[PDB]
Amino acid sequence: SLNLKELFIHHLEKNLPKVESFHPFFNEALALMLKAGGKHFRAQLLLSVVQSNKPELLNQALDVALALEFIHTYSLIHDDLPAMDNADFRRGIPTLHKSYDETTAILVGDALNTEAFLVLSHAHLKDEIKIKLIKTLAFNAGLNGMVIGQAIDCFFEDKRLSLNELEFLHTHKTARLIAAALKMGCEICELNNEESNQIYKLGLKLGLIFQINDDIIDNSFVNLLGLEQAIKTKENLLNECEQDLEKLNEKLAQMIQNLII
Amino acid sequence: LNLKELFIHHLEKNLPKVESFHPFFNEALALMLKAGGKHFRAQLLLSVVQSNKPELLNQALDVALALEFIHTYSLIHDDLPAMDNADFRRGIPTLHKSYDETTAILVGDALNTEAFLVLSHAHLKDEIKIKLIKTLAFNAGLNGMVIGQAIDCFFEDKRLSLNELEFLHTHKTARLIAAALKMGCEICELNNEESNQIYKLGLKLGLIFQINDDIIDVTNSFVNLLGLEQAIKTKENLLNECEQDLEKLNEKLAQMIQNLIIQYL
Repeated sequence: SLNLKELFIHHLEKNLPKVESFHPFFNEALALMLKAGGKHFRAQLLLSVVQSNKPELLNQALDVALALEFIHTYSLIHDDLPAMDNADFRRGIPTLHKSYDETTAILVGDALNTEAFLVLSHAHLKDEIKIKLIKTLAFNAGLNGMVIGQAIDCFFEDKRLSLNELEFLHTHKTARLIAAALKMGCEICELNNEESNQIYKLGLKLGLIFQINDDIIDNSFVNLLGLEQAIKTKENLLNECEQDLEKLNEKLAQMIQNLII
Repeated sequence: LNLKELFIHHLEKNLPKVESFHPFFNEALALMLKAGGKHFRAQLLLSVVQSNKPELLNQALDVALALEFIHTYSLIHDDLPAMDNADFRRGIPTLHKSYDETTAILVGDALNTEAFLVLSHAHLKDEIKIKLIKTLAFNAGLNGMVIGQAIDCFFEDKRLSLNELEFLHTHKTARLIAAALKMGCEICELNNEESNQIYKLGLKLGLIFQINDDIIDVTNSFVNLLGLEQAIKTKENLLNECEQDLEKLNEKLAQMIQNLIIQYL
């Protein structure tokens, strides 16, 4: 029977990035955070789009999901560094800079960033599709998305942001990559630009909702707005999505409804 | 046609930036790109293109740009306190001194990813761009530059054999130099046989440059392992081999590479 979570986990475990060398632990360090855990939300968003539109491409989409998770994992490794979040644990295990050293954590993250593009470029898909996928990932994972969001999050931690600035921060830090996962699913399936763009825009909204939701369940929306208004902001957004959303296929729509959990 | 100036002008009008309320991220992105750099890797690539398909030279500038983005990101990360802990690079303070470590880490991360954005947007056929991305990500990533740097850092204070030292340098610097040449060939859709020969020449140049550095330092190292006499003899042997390899290239390309080599040495 079909289980996308298991399918991807097995794909990841069979395709860990590695290089033959006399370095005594680099391969182990590369694999560690990939194997340790991860809900693979971004991989699953992408695979859901593919399964709901062109299921015949599901196996070929696995490498694209893998590239997404390589980017996500590298980001976690760098963000956990002492200069930034300074985290001692991640995904149930010690962070790479604690198990090895800061150099290793920095370099493993660098390797995974670059390796995402090697894996994408080798995907079993037409070159025209792979170029679209690379554009989408590099735009949303790079300075136009994830990286500027992280830079803003770090720089303004000891400062104050307006609501609009806070929305900009989170939209870039996390929502862009979530939107990218959905859009890349559309691109694998060669969906029309209209639909792919609608799904991307929905992804941006879902990403913001996730961040506010997280702040609630607890640069925070609740600190800025208060709990009552934060819940109000989230609820509205489920609604804005609802209108926008209903246009996307009931098939995909329910799969997506589940992953948000 | 002055390829050096052509590329500098291209870089200066293609500095990566994003509109935001961050007070300095754009300036930090640009700082090391603008500050300096001999652009040796860019120039190797552009020389190949100019010599073979000059009608693609302008389109190739974006591919040269991607190479220099990778190279610059690597310098910024290598200069971090955890690694080389450098206070200056290209004549200015390092990013972690002018700004902070977080900025240096993230600017490097941005440039790594941006190399692929720029490459993917080049005005070249998608088939060519996929080949170029494969070449860059292989040679700049864990299969090349990154494993080279990890080895260099870990074994800085440990004894390496000659073969291990060769492995270190071939991965850390030679593979990206070879990639620059091979990427020029790929832009031109040069046959695999000549493209592979030119990649191998890049590997040799990379090794020659590192042996030359070890020799210059005394005037883990090749000199310590081989002795100054044998190290010089090895560099000279390798240079003579390169002379023969250059004779097998188009004469104009051979001269261009000779100029960039002599410049480097």
